[PDB]
Amino acid sequence: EDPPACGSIVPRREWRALASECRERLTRPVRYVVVSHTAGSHCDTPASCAQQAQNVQSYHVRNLGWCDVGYNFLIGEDGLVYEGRGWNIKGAHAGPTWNPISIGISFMGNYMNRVPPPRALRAAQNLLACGVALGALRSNYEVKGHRDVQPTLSPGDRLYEIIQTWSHYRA
Amino acid sequence: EDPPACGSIVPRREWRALASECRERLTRPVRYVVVSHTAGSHCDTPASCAQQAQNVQSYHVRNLGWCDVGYNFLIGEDGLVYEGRGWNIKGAHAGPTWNPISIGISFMGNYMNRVPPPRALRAAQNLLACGVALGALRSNYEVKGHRDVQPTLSPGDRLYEIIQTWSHYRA
Amino acid sequence: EDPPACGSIVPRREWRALASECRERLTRPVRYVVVSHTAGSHCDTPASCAQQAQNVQSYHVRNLGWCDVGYNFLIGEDGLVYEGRGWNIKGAHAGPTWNPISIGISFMGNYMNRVPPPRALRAAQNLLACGVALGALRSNYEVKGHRDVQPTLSPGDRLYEIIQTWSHYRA
Amino acid sequence: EDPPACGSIVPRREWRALASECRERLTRPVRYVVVSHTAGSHCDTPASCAQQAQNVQSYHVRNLGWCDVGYNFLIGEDGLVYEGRGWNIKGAHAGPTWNPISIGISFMGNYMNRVPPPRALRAAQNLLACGVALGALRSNYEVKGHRDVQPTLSPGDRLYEIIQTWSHYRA
Ligand SMILES: C[C@@H]1O[C@@H](O)[C@H](O)[C@H](O)[C@H]1O
Repeated sequence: EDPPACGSIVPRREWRALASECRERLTRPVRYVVVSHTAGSHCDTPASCAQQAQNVQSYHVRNLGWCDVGYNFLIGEDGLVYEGRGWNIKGAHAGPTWNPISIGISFMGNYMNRVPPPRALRAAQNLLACGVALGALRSNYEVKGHRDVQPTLSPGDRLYEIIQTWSHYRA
Repeated sequence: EDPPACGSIVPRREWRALASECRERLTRPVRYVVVSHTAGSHCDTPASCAQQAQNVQSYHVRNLGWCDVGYNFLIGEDGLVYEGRGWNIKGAHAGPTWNPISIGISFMGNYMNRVPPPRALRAAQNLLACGVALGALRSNYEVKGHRDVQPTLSPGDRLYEIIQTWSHYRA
Repeated sequence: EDPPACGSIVPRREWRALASECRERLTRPVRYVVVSHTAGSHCDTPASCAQQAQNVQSYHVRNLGWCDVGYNFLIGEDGLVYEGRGWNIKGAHAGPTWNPISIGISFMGNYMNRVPPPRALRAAQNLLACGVALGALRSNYEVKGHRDVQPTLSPGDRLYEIIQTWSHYRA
Repeated sequence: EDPPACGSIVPRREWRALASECRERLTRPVRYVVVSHTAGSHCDTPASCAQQAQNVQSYHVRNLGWCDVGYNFLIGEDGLVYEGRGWNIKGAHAGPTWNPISIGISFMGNYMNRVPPPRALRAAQNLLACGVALGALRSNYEVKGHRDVQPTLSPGDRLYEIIQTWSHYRA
């Protein structure tokens, strides 16, 4: 029974989320990770990224009339991880086959032509390491890109390239 | 006031679609139309567009393991309409809420920072008139942008702007 | 918002209900509809159902000491909707995690082994459509069984099977 | 096989109606609503009211030799609405001047010495609201009583009084 603090995660309170209204739950341990980009603009400061997180959830919540930001987590270019729906709540990020069986982490920006900075990559890698220590993810979890399970350009070409490389990436 | 009074459409046999395997049906008349873009490349001849439609199909069926190409109808900048799942089959284009109550029409190409040629826009408007003529769509149907319903950049800044002038666009 | 009135709801005064003492409001628009059964007697006439409404409220106020009938609405085999706590007041129908965030409509009877008549089902879905028309319910509202959010047989085997069938039903 | 009938209209098949052989259509949007009475027996349960709708249609078809029950809709004191000829098919309720420019709805009973229960009056207004939404009625529809248009004691003195207090009524 180990309690670690791998959570260097910015809580929703800290980026000033609107109250989530989602109630459906994931079953631990989750087996799949789906990587996305927002396709939107990036941020490289804790301050600008809290704005970017609020903007993204605002779109999902107010325009799209959803129960919260779709992702389980957002990764920023400031090297920080933004608690989305977090580990226990079913996301809305890859459609009805994958949503119940996966975590959706998404990078804030458009990686069709940029590559994300090493510290975003590190954040993401670290987040996954956390999930495993927590029991949230299977230690042998698989990683898919967003375009691999759904018809989109997301996560972007350069990022898609990078994630194809990853240890836990699969087909 | 007699039968088939609408729509010039390239059938599946004609662009060499793989066999549809979709069973689920739409209940007509249909209220909503969701406008899309493929985000991929465009095509300006019957030759290349009949070619594009297969790519798209190929991707949705082979890579994603779907029963058929996700859209009900594809528009080409050749100025023709490629038959997707068609008027009667539930499509896969807008997630679980919009799919069973709408028709997904996808303009082949990426219209973030280019426009479809007048001929493409006519194909699609004409298709819509045709859908009313056949009682496949309600007379007072509503047009939505893909992004009004899913987090995506589709149908692209340029198209999105154009479709908002449409007689049938509702927010 | 928009004045056009809705549904054929039998008002409290009409079924001779005791006064409500409930004071808590529900934030509009509401996202969830929770469907339950009364597990009490059924009725099939406006006369016998007004009666039924009364015993259920009577049993809720007099015995359980709640402020009012626990449901937001009651449905008769009558084919009519009985006004319970209404659109605006928080119910007592699915526990504290689910009360503040949903409408509870209960069918009057025991549907483990009986099916409700078309008449009842129409009234129910109609009531929901008004919710939407009035802005009490989200356009994208979600219907859940009682069974899905608490450990109970409610709303009975047969009726549960029917609501699984509805457009707005969610896992 | 989609969402049902605003106003909880009882379908033809549900009250066991002889098949219609009417063909004249009604030009939507219709402006007028003539309100009549049956001048037959009333009914106050769904069981007795389906039986009554059945009786009056049988009289109209078998005896008078009409193509269907003369009314577009019938209202029971069970407080339900019985689909007659419906929104689209010209009625036979108010003679040649008025049949092609009217929905005619009839209360089942004789309202010379009786008033209909508020549930019937509610059912009737509800049916009208659902007329506009559908687009079968001009949003600014005008209501007349049967006797304002043909020489007759229908819809009965007691009911006629009520009708006059309605907002959309024009002497
Ligand atoms: C992506 C998709 O979006 C909406 O249509 C639905 O809310 C669904 O839950 C989600 O998976």
